This record gives sequence, structure tokens and C-alpha cells, in this order.
Amino acid sequence: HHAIGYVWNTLYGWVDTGTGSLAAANLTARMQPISHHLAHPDTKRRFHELVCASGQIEHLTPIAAVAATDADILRAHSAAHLENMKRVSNLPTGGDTGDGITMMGNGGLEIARLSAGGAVELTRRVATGELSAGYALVNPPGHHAPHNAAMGFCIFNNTSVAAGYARAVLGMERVAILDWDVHHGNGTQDIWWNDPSVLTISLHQHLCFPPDSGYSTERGAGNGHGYNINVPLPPGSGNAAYLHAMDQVVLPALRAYRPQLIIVGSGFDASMLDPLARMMVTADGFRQMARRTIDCAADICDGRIVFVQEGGYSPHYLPFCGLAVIEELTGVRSLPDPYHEFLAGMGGNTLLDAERAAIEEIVPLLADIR
Amino acid sequence: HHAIGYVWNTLYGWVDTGTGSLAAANLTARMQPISHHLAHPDTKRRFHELVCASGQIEHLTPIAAVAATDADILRAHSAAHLENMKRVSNLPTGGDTGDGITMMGNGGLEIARLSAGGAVELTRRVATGELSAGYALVNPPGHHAPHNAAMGFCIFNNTSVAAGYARAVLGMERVAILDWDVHHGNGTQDIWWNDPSVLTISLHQHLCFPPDSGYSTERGAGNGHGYNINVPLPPGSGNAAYLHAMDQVVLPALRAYRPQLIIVGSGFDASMLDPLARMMVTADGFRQMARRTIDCAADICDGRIVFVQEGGYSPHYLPFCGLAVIEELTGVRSLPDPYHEFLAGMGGNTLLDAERAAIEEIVPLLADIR
Amino acid sequence: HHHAIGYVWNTLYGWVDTGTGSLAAANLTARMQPISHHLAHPDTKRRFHELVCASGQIEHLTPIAAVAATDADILRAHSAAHLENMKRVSNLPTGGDTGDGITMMGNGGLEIARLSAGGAVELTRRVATGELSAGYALVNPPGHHAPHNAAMGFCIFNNTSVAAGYARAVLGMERVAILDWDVHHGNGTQDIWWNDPSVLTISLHQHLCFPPDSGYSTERGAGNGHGYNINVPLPPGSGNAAYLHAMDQVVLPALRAYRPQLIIVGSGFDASMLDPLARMMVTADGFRQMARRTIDCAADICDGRIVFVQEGGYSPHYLPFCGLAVIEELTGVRSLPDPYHEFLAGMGGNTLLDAERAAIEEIVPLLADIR
Amino acid sequence: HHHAIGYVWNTLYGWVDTGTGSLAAANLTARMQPISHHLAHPDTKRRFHELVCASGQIEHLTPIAAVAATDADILRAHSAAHLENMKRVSNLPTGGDTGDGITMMGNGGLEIARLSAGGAVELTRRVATGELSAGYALVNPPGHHAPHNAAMGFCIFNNTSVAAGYARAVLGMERVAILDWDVHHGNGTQDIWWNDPSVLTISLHQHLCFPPDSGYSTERGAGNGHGYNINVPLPPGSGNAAYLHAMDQVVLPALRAYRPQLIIVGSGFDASMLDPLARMMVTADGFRQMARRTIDCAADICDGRIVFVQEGGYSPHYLPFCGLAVIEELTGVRSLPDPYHEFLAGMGGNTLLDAERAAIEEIVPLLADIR
Ligand SMILES: [K+]
Ligand SMILES: [K+]
Ligand SMILES: [K+]
Ligand SMILES: [K+]
Ligand SMILES: [K+]
Ligand SMILES: [K+]
Ligand SMILES: [K+]
Ligand SMILES: [K+]
Ligand SMILES: [Zn+2]
Ligand SMILES: [Zn+2]
Ligand SMILES: [Zn+2]
Ligand SMILES: [Zn+2]
Repeated sequence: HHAIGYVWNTLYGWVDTGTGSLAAANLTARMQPISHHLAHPDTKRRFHELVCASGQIEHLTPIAAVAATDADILRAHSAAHLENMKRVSNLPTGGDTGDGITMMGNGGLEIARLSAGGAVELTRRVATGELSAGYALVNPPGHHAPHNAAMGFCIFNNTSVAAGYARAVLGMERVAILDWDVHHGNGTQDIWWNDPSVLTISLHQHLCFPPDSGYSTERGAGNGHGYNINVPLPPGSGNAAYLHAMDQVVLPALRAYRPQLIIVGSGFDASMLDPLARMMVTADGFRQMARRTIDCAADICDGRIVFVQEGGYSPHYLPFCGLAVIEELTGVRSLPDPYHEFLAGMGGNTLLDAERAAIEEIVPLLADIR
Repeated sequence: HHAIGYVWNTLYGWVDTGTGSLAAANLTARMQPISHHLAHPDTKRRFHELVCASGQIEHLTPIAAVAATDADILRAHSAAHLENMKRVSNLPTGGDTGDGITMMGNGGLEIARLSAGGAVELTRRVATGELSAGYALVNPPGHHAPHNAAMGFCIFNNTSVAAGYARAVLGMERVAILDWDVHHGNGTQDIWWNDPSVLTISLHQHLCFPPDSGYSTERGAGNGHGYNINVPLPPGSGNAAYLHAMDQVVLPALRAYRPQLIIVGSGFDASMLDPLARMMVTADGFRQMARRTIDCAADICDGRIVFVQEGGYSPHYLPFCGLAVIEELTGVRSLPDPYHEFLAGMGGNTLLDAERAAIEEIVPLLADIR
Repeated sequence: HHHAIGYVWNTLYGWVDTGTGSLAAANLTARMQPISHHLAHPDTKRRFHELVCASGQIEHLTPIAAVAATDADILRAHSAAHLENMKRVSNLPTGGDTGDGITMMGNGGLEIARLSAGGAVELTRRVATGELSAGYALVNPPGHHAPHNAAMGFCIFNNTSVAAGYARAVLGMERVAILDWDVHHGNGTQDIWWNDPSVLTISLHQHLCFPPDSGYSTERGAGNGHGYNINVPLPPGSGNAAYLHAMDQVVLPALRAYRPQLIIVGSGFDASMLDPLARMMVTADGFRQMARRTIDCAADICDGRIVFVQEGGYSPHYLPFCGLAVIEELTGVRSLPDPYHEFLAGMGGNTLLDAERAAIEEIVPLLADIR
Repeated sequence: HHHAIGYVWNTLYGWVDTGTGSLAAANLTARMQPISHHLAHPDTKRRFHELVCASGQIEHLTPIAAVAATDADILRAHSAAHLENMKRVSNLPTGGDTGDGITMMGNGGLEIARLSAGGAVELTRRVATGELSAGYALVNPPGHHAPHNAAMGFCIFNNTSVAAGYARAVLGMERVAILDWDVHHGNGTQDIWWNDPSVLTISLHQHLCFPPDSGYSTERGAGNGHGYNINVPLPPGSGNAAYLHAMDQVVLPALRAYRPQLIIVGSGFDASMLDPLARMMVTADGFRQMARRTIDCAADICDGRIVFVQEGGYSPHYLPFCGLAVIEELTGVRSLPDPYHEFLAGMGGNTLLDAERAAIEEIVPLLADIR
């Protein structure tokens, strides 16, 4: 009852995000090439390197990624999508996958399989009881990829591949995916839209990405009606809003649902220094969010909780946000956040009326979780 | 009555911001070295290169920076501060100047003089009527440096050196400094605190940086009481809030004061993609802010307006925010913002109640501007 | 008698997209990890430009705007098929490799290739008219590997050949010389003017460095052009002594024999002591002396009409000082030391070795065939 | 008879702060522009580590944790004054240059220097006991330029000498050999063991590349150590043929004459064809053959006890493949091609030139003095 799994694969740091900023470089638009795309793998690699350099790695059980099979991927995705990803992976320089901001390098399907497979392998080992919990520091991310496409830097929906494995292979009847990446988990929402056996929750900045989704009225359909929960929050929301959302909506939803496994889509792009959103969460905020969620798992599903890396785009600060979560898993709290004092005076630590109201909009939906 | 000055010096791109993220790299804190400090000069250089590549440079009059003299600097700063900057500039690898986030490279005083001097030289040429207006794309920035210190990446207060020159050398009785960098212009506020001959205005994110300043109650002292105006805005404020602040506070303040010259501390760190603040301004927002301010100058001080670069930390997006301002100066609107559609759906375009109220707090202070 | 030195830099020369590979593209199956800076990344040449400015040399130069090379300009050196193929790759959403697997063109990159060739043309025009006495076109992408019908070795169009073709067809010059001291064989230039005695083509290079199968002393042109191509392959490790002996024994005598009306220098700095893409030992003082000699030769034989056009060089650290030395020889304002001078001076290359002397002496009997 | 190959990598080896200069610090008066990647930046060696993992070689290796070198460990190779001076610079808020103007230590960087020396020690311990048959310590910062009383040439402590001193004093070995094939002269190692015949020190290097005044064949040790230091200076442009001739004629016979109980290899890859900091032409296949020969020699004379310790190498592009070749010779699993092989193979270096042969033959008469 205490052994914490940790997945990193070298190839997670070799994802080729190209020479553009977001979309590709384009001379006619006068978008100058740049060395580091916003989604460049160094951000997540720096998190891995801090896990090692901090000494946290000594308290973790390293777990090798095992490449996701076609069968694994097909539990979350269409055969057509999988076949299309094989095609672009073959291109001599890779290329965009569909949406104009989602570059796959040459041979990049290998990395996408290892990323989904890292989530699956950790899930397997936690669910069997070999491990009590873990963190899969994967790349590329997953939560934007719906059933039939790649989208928003995501090739396959890692957490959904892992949930599908938990359902079909491990025979779990109820799984929860809690996504706190600052962007709406539209892919995950899509995949399990009609399905009450995977409760999908997304805490995000309202309309940050994608532009047309993540409204509280998006609640699933058919037998899945009531088993998708969006918590859109306003720009500028910080630790107070995020913790109020955890206490009023997320944790009660999990307790109502009684999942046999909790998977956390753990992005750190809600951080105070992220370029790709406008939120004010600090490493201490993420710490408290993780502590609450792990304690919830202890109470309702024998501690079975798997964290899977989603987004986050500050190479400076993301490592300390991620380390705080790892420390809550290991219980070894051995390094300060060196930005703590600098960021703590910027605010986000008072629950504003507009933040409170956004969260309260979701509370009446809890009663529909049977 | 139409000739637009433009200052860039190669050395503005050679500022040595070190190997840290914000503070220096530190092994005991496990702050890993990184190639690009948040304040790395490539951000501003990319703006310069876009000015050239877009063809805007063909509509601009290039103006060489002339190094600020000791006498120039002393109109804004103490002799002790100037002498201290000579000392750290001599260090073999340079070093921090005081506050732990303000690195000067070896020989870096040369660049700091050229940065202040770029502001002065443009000011001189606009004020004499050789030029109608201009943009000084300087680096290092200025607005955090108070009378007796360097602070927040700023060695000398460029806009205050330029205002002091306009006062003492050109004999102007009234100058305005309008700072729309997202961080509080505490340095500028300090320098002219007791002085009604330089009206200092700062539109900023409340308590973003520095942590203890920029409150609406900071209004100057003695004869300068009423001649400093802070407009702190909440995190998440976008184009609607910024334009409401321009229309309700900034432009009326300028009209009340009747400056003979307007200097704009033109930062783009309020942009939607900036890591160092939480605001939602787009290039079209900055465009409208610039258009309004230039038109105000046409109405009240014969078009005499000088823009001087302050902060901004998105190498991806800052160039397009800066280009929009340049286009409003030249009147040649020849390149789209390629991020426009991507960013426009994220919000910030509706004036929220909390934003409106923050701005309305400053309106009663307009009556004290004589 | 006149002194005005032209200088071409265009912002877009620094925006060339060399991709995320090292040399070829990144490739996961081969386990070639992506990297930020390709060997040929534009920062190397941009750092040279920035040093020209920061050193104060720019104050002694006459800035000359690049004018995009027209289709007609390009067709004086290249086939219509090559030009049309470059339009195709330039249109791709992320650009792509042109023919040879190491020559990436970015999206819209044809614009930069036209400005690069056009920079060489515009400087050539203004020197030839006498507006300028001489100049330096700090262009990018480079040119000398591109033959008539292809892109090759980071080169889209052969800038110096476009400029020579302009000097021939538009300015009516009967004799032009292209002296290429890039460390790699100027195979493109050799190819373009192979049959043509009106452009004397000379290449000083490391033997078999790049391309693998060319630059032998036996490659001398054909037909009426026989004798009007001169290769000077030198052994790896050759330094200042060898390069200067080659200038004195072969290059300068060749130019004097030929009596060009204009000298175009393919000015690469990849023969430098710190270059990753060759094994030569030339220092900034070596390049200085090479430039001084060539400029003085131009003064003697073609009224000072000399145009330098940037080719290769891959040390972002040291190339700027090698380039600055050449600029200083043009302006006559020698105001900055090479800060690497003492560090590099003890490594050698300053004695003419027997193998180096012999390699150079192989070319001397060919001088008599230059009529 | 046993086969288990140790491998040392520590995350902090990739965190060495080489600063914002190219070689020396950035300097505005000299107009040396700041740059992101110093020549010695840790990404080069990290890319080697990442390729070891991504290639699947890591699956055939036994990972061995670095253990920080103690003061006592360091003092077997260095003075107390040097150790104390390194504590001082490590304490500086942004670190700083150590003695020589090109050797930057970051803030807290002594921690990494201890882990680097300690990685060499720990691998040496585990090979010597027979737990492991051999191994590779991919350490950083490097060691071989650091003499007894100073840091020099990117080196804080002399890792291989700390390891040899441990093998002598703690493991009681009477004879150890250090074979340094970094392209720069191992002057530090030479200095440390100058008077001492119990550590045979051999350096194959480019003549006068770095440092400027050392590595001559006449530098042979002193007193009881006379004859127990062997320098093999080679000319610029030397490639696989020269390096292998040096191995066969000098290095391997020296080791056989000496009968070390342990062989430590100072394994640099800065002799590679693409290195900016030297002018040699060795390819990954060259390094492969050098490693195979040395490992086979160890098998014959000291029960296979061979420890490789990373020294220099400055091509982030190519070093990983040179290093991988050596790892493959240790594991016997030859599963990835050198993707540069065909590109580099035609550049030369594969014929033994007369000057190269003569440089090597100068050392052969010194073999008889190794008793
Ligand atoms: K669902
Ligand atoms: K989310
Ligand atoms: K004031
Ligand atoms: K402000
Ligand atoms: K010819
Ligand atoms: K050549
Ligand atoms: K010895
Ligand atoms: K050596
Ligand atoms: Zn996200
Ligand atoms: Zn700012
Ligand atoms: Zn070349
Ligand atoms: Zn070396």
C-alpha cells in the first residue's frame, strides 16, 4: 500500500514540434522561424530532470513505457484515425495532422504509441495493486484528440486509451477522468459522450481552447447524459477558485460516482506564468489539488489514482508545479518552490464573486450522477 | 507634418540576461539553466526584424541612437546610481544590479546609455518638428528604475531621461508619460512624485510587479499631488477594459493636463500570450490604443508623440502587437495579425463589471489635474 | 580614383528556415534527434552582420538594398526547370528538401533566394558603373554548389553566377572572374561556366570535402572553355601558409593572365580554424591577407572592380571576426582586434608543409593555358 | 568469464552552466556577442546519453549511480588549495571562471564536479571487484586538462586521475594505465603522475591543439616516473588510418609492456570529422575500431578490466554516434548504423600519410623504457 510508479521515456523529449511558434513558420505572413515552438518538448523534459535532480526519483518506482498496440488505441479511437496517423508518421519531415497547429515528426507514431502506452502501463500496475499510485510524464499530450482525429498537439487521447484498457481488459465498470489542464478536454468529452462508465470532468478556462466548447450545457447524451461535467472558469482565476471548484464540484462528483479508478489529466498550463492561458495557479495550488484528489482516491477507490501529463508551456515554472504533485504522491517534501514569494503577491488567492458563480453553476448537475 | 522616426541599435539585441529564467540559475534551488531568460533580447529583436521584413521600415525615418550623457542621466537619476552602474558594467561577467532579477552584462552600461539615448534623440527630433512622431525600440527597458536604483530589468528610466531632456533642454513646461506596460511604472512614479511638470500615468495589472505598489491612492506629493495617476486593472482584462480605461481616464487626463509632448511607455506584456502577466490584449487592441493616443496628440500638442519600448515577453506574438502600433504611426496597414482569429474567440472583448469598477475608481481624480 | 564600399544585408537573409535536423532532416528511425540549430542555421551570418554594425564598420559602408532577382536574372545561370521546381517547394506549407537531402527551403523561401541572388546582382551593378569602388554582399542562402539544373549543398541559386551572367549579358563585359575560397568545391559554378571562357572560375578548397566526387585539378572545362576552370584542392589541415602560397602562386597569377573586367569573390569562411564542416586552419588574419591581396590585384588589373559575395561558414563564434577582417580591408578602418588571435595562433597552419606546397604546385603549369 | 557492462549518467551532468560566451565569456568591449550554446555546452553529452537510451543500448547496460567524490577522493589527484578554490567559485551567486578564462563553473557547480569524478570512481570500483566486466562513465564536466593544482580547459577535477588514485590507494593496485584519446593533450593527467611509474599516462592528440605549449614526445616524466608518460602528437587532418596505426604501433604495445591491472580510457570524441575544436578526421567506425582493440587488449592482459570515462567532444550532431559505437563494442549489440557514414567516408583520412606515419614512428623507440 505505498509504491509510486513513474513513467518517462527518452522519446517523449524528441517530439518534433517544428520551426513555428504555434502554427508553422510562414514567410508570406511574416511569421519568423523560432527554435522553440510553444509546445516544444524541453518543458516536460525539464520536469523529468527536476524529478531526478531533486532526489524524488529515489522514492519512485520507474515503470517502462510499453508501446500502445492497435487494439489499445482502438478502444478510444477510430480505425480511420489510427491509419491516418501511420500515413503522416511516414512523411520524410512528418507534418501537420489536421488542425494546422498539430505537428507530428517523421516516425512520430512511435512516440505517440509510447505516450499512450505509458498511461496504459501505469494504469495496469496501479489497478492490479503492484503500485498504489503513479505519475506518467508522457508527451505528446492527449485530451484534445477526439474519437476520429488529432487536435491541439494531441495525436491519441492517452487518458481515454488508459480508461478503455481499465474497462475492457481489467473489467472495471466505472472509471473517472479528471482533467485540470487549463484547456477544455474536448477529445475526452467526445470519446465518452454516450457512455456513463467513464465520468469525464474538465476544469478549464472558458473558451481558451477550443473556441466553441466546454460549456456547462455539454452533458453527454443517451445513457451518458449527466456523465460529462464541464467547469468553465473565468480568465484570472487562481488557487482560491481552483480549490473551491475541487471542494464544491470535483470531489463531490467523484464521491457520487464511485469510480474504481481515478485518472487525472494533469496539465500545468493553469500556472501563473503560462503563455497559453490566463490563470493564476501556483505550485502550492497544484499541490493542494493533488493532495485533495489523492485523499479522495484513498477514501473511495482504495487509493487507485493515476496522473497522466497533459499540457503546460512554461519551461521555467512547470517543473516546480509538477514536482509539487510528485511530492504529494511520495510524501517526501524536500524542495521549496523558489518562485513562491514572487508569485504569491500577484493574487488569485481570494475567491471572486464571478469565480464563485461560475463554479456554483455546476453544483445542481451533481444530482444527476447516479 | 508627416515623418515617423524609428530607433533600433544592434546592441539592444546584445543585452546579456544570463542563464537563469528570471533570477539566476541556482543548483541548490534546482533551478536548471536555460538558453532564453524570460527577458531575453530576441523578443524585441524579432519586433525589429518584423518592422523591416513587413516593409514598414520603408515608411520610417531611421534615427541613430546617441548615447545618453552623464548630464542626460542625472535629469532622472542620482549620481550614486549612475556611479554604481559603471561599477557593475566593469565586472568580467557583469552581474545582478540590486534586486536579484536585473542582470547587466559585461560593458552593459554602453547599451543602457544607448537605450536612454535612443529615447532622448527621438524626443529631440519630434519636439523640434523634424519628425511628426516616432517609435524608439529600445532595450533594456526603463519604467521600473526609480531615481536611486535599477529594478525589474531596468537600468535607467528611459522615458524619464527623455522627459527630463524635454523639460530642461527644450524648455517644455508640461510633459506626459503614459505607461501601458502591464507592470506598474513605479520608477517613473518615484522620479516625478513631487513634480507637476511631468504627469505620470500607469495602466497595469494590479499587483503584478512590483508587489506593493500601483494603488490608486498613490497620487504624488507636495506640488505634484494629483499629477500621478495609477489605473490598476484586474487579471484577465482585455481589449474592452483597456479601451474603456483609455476613453474614461487616460485621454481625459491628457486633455485636462495639456502636455506639450506625450511619451508612451509602450510595453506589450498585456498581450494575450504573455507569460509575465495575465491580461488579454490583442494586436488589434494595441492598434486601437495607439490610434486613440496619436489622435489625442494631434488634437492637443501638435501631434508630438514618442513611443518608447518597455516590456513584453512573447517572442511569438509581441512582434505583431508592436507592428500594429508602427502601422498606426505610418498609416500603412499592409500585414494582418496572423493570430487574430485564434485569439479573438478567447474573450476579453466585453467590459466586465469588476473591470468597469476598477476604471471608474480613477475618474474622480481627473478634477485634480490643473 | 574613388572609394565607396557597398554593403548588402536584408533581414530575410536571417530568416532562412534550415529545419530541425543537423545536416539532413531529423529522423526518428535513424535516431537523429531534432536540434534547434542546423549546421547551416542563419544565425551564423546574422552574427556577422550584427558585428559589422556593432563594431562601427557600418558607418564606413554604403548600405545597398537587395533587389529581388527576376526570372530573367536567374535564367542567365539556371534552367527554367530548376526555377519552376524551386517555386513548387517554396509553396509547400512547411517548405521541404530541394534535391539532395541536405538542402531545406522554408515556406515562401524562394523570396529569400531571389533576394540573395539579387543582392549579388545589385552590388555588381553598382560597382561596375563606378558608383561604388567595391563591396560586400552578405547574402544567404549561399550559391556556389548550385549547378545549372539543381539546388545542392544548402544552395538554391548560384548567386555569383547570376551576378556574372548579369555582368556579361546586361553590362556587356567580355571577361569576368569568380574566385571561390569557400572551403568546399564550387562545383555549381564550375558546371555553369564549364564550356565558357568568358567567366574564369577558380576554386580553392579542401580536397573531396564536399561534394565527394569533384574538384580535382583535371576538371578544366571543355570546348572553348577548356583552360578556364581552375581547381586548387588542398589537403586537410592546411592553414594560412598554404592559403597564401596558393594566392601568390596560382590565384593572383591566374587573374593577371586572364584580365577580367570584374572580380567576384565567393567569400566563404568555412576554411576557418573552428569550422565544423571542414578541417582547415585559416584564421581571421589569414582571411585579412587573402582579401588585401585580392583587392590590390583588382586595383592593378580592373580598376578596383571587386565584389565579395558571402558563401559558407558555420562557426557562429568565429565567422563574424573572419568576415569583419575582410570588411576592414575594404574600408581601410582597422578598429577591432580578433579576440581569438592568440588562442588560435599557436595551433599551427603557419608553416607551408611539403604536401601543401606540392598540391599547389600541381596547378602552376595550367596558368599558361589562360589566354 | 563474465559480461556485465556498467553505465553512469547523472541528470546533473546535463546541468553544467557553461555561461553565455562562446569559449571565453561574452565581452561587449571585444564585441563578442552572447550566444545560447557555449562550445562546451552540456547538450552535446546529454544527446549522447539520450541516444544510448533511444537506441535500446540502455537495455543491455547496468546503470550505476554516481556517488559524489569525497574531499579524500579528490585529494588523491589534487591539492587542498585547488579543492578549496573550487568551493569558493561554486558559492558565487552566478558562479564564474575558475583560473584560465575559458573554464566556467556555475553556481553550486562543485556538486556536479564531485558527481563527475565520483562517477568515474564508482565505475572503477565495480569493474575492479569483478561485479562488472567493463563500463562507460558518461560524465561531465571533463577532467584531463586539470593538473594537480588548478582547473583548466573546461575541467574542474581530473576524473580519470581521481579514479586511478582510488585504484592505487583504496584497491591497492600497483599498476594503472590511463589512455587518453581526446584530441587535446592530457596535460593535467601528465602533470599529476609526472614523477610516478605506478600510473602509465598515454595521450594521443593533435599536436599543439590545446594547450599551446605541451604534448611533445620529449615530455616523458621525471625521476622514477621517467618513461611512464607517453605523448603521441599527430598532425592536423589525421584520420582513421593514423589513429589505428598509432593504436597498433604505440598504444597497444605500451599497454602490453606495462601490464596494468586496470585500463582507464579518457574517451573524448573531439577527434571526430565534424568537431569544431580540432582538425582531425576520425569517424564513428574509427572510434569503434579503437574501442574494440582496447577492450580486446584488456581481455588479454588485465582480465578485461577496462573503464571508459567521457572527456571532450563538441559536435552535438555527430558525437552521439561516435559514443554509441563505443558503447556497442562494450555490449556487443550492434543495432544502429552511423547515418553519417557515407557522407563522411569520402572526405578522406583513411590512408596513412607519410607525415602521419612519421609522427607515430617517433614514439616507437620509447616503448623499450616501459618496464
Ligand atoms: K462520459
Ligand atoms: K481541462
Ligand atoms: K508627477
Ligand atoms: K504601466
Ligand atoms: K569557365
Ligand atoms: K571553393
Ligand atoms: K606517469
Ligand atoms: K589526449
Ligand atoms: Zn492545455
Ligand atoms: Zn512589463
Ligand atoms: Zn562551404
Ligand atoms: Zn578535448
